[PDB]
Amino acid sequence: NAAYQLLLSKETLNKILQYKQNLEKGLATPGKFFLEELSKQEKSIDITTFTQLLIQSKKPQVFAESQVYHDGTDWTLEEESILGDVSVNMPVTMYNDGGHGSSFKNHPKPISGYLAYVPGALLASGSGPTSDMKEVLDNGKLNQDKLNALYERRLLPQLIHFNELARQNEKQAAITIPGIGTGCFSGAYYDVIKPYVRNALIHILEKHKDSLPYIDIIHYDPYMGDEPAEKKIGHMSFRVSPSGVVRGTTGQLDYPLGSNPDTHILVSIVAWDHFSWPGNDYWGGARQTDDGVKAASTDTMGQVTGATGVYDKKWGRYMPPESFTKDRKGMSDWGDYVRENGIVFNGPVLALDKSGKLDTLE
Amino acid sequence: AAYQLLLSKETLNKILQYKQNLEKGLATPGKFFLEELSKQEKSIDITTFTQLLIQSKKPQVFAESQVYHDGTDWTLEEESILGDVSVNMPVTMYNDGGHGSSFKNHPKPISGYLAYVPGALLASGSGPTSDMKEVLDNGKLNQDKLNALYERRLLPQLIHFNELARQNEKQAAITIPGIGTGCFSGAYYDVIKPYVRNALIHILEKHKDSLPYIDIIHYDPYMGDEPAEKKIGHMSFRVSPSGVVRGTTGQLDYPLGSNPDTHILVSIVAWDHFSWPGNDYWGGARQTDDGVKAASTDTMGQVTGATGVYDKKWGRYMPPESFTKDRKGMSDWGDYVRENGIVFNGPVLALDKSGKLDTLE
Ligand SMILES: [Br-]
Repeated sequence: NAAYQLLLSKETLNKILQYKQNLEKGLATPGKFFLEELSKQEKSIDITTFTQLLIQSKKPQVFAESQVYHDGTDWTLEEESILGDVSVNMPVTMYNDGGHGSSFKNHPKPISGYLAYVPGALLASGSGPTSDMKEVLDNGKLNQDKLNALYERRLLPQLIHFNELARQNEKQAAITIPGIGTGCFSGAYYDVIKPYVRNALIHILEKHKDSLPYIDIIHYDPYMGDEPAEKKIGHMSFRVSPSGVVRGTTGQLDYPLGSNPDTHILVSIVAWDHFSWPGNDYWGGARQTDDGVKAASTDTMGQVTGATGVYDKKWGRYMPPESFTKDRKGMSDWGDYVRENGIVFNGPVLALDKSGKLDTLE
Repeated sequence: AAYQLLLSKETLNKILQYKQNLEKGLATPGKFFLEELSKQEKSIDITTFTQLLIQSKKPQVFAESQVYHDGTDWTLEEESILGDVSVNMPVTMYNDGGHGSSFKNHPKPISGYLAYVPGALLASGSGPTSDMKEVLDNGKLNQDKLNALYERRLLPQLIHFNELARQNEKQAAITIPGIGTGCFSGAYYDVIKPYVRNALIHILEKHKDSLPYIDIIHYDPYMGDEPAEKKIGHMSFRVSPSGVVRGTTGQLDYPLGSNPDTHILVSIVAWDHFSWPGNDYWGGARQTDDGVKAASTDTMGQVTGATGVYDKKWGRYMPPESFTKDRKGMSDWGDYVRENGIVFNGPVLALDKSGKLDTLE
């Protein structure tokens, strides 16, 4: 029904069915936003609709690192532990290379590619401990293996999806990855989490090397905090190319070295968050963070809302349609558009079993 | 120039000690400092030494990740000095200073003042910073040391705007944000908000008798503190988080009980050690307190001397159209200062045991 597609792992589906059963029995009260979205339909009892409504509770723009209290006021810890494992992919038209600020370079002809919003580990909050913190932290220390398992759970669905898609397109997949969960979703671990994320990526690609034959190039760019390097994981080329260390490196929304549109599909991973739509900050009109810049530099808003925006080259952002912004004062963001048109974030949802992708448990 | 820089007395002690170690001793300058030095013809004057050290700052710097605290950029002494340098300017505030699309354009732009003060730097991609070495004792954040740091960095601007309100036969209304609290805190984001609140209250209660013409101070950390109102001597200290209390005036607007007729409006900006006033907006991004407050005012016009044009649909002070004409893509003021060779240099003053000038010792 929509243009995007949500994916989740198998342990995530186990948690989902456990939470649904505990809600059906009575020993679990939902969160405010989840119950809010529920109190708009007429059912309870179906699993994919439960998950779709839980995902619909997400708001267009949320500061996941300070604006959430992790209780009934917004989202419970079970709801958040589920939402943090939900990724969403979509076909996009990349208008520039994805550079931040004024560093973006407009593509002469816009590139056709794919985005995969994956929410990173949330290790910061203005209130109490988060679920991810309770998961990958052992007495303050950051557990490498637990973080690897978390990122595997959150990334393998999109990896296998784009593997199969590259197989269907008779091409290979070149995936550009940023410093996911490293900007400010790390809080007190910003100074140690980049090598942990690099090792998590390398471990995921080494553990499932034989299951991703059509993935060819992985272009990891944490801007800084890591040495530029090249590693050969089975048949794949994992390139750590920090843009602040290696000048002239290909942007996130551009084909890395050794890939081109004829022999490669261009897919880019986006640092998402637990409680926001794809684009987060740009839903408030700010072209910030990996999420916001990658959404503004593509037609993400057009794909989620269904509207037909127009890309502005002097500003490097996908602008809302002129029919909306016509008689408004000041700046009008896409959040105003979703509020005026009653647009909700809801789309098809799939899960990974012990092989392929489906939607039921068994 | 249009701006004016201020520093405390301990800052002048550190400056003269570093200068003496440079005149003849075991102390090498930094790359950017020596670079700015290697363009003039002097060596051994105090205000020019400090002016060139301040000129070492670049238009847009990520002070929280891009500095190694050594010879590659700035040494720790240079950083301990630069973090204590504030700069005040007369500005024309065009909107209320809201982030994103939440800004509301003033019908008539307000005439006011900005005071860029660098907050406590408690995060770096390399080793410990000077501020960290100053206000941290075995990981713990010392409240009194942070109070002393913010005193050194704020009291000069406080007395400056006190005297300015006295000269204009008005009073001073100071809007203060969550300085050094957003992400320049690293592992202290969850504890630094009440510490900054306590630092402000301690500074204003300790030196209340020295600031008779400042009346209303409107502190807004957006979120993370309860809304409150306190009467410190004759002053009104209002904690009004904009994310909890809807309808708040804002950082670039007169708080309740003040207007241009009876109050001068000055706003404090969370600056950094190594950047020009405006930092992120020098890269074309209207982000952070620094960048948003610079884009919503004529800060770039006052620092570069050029005559920009304010865009209402975007809430930003744009480079001149004659400049911005035949360009590809977006165009920041950093390109303007790079193409026109504009440098950040202005008058510098210090505080003795009373007022501010520069007789040193
Ligand atoms: Br922006």
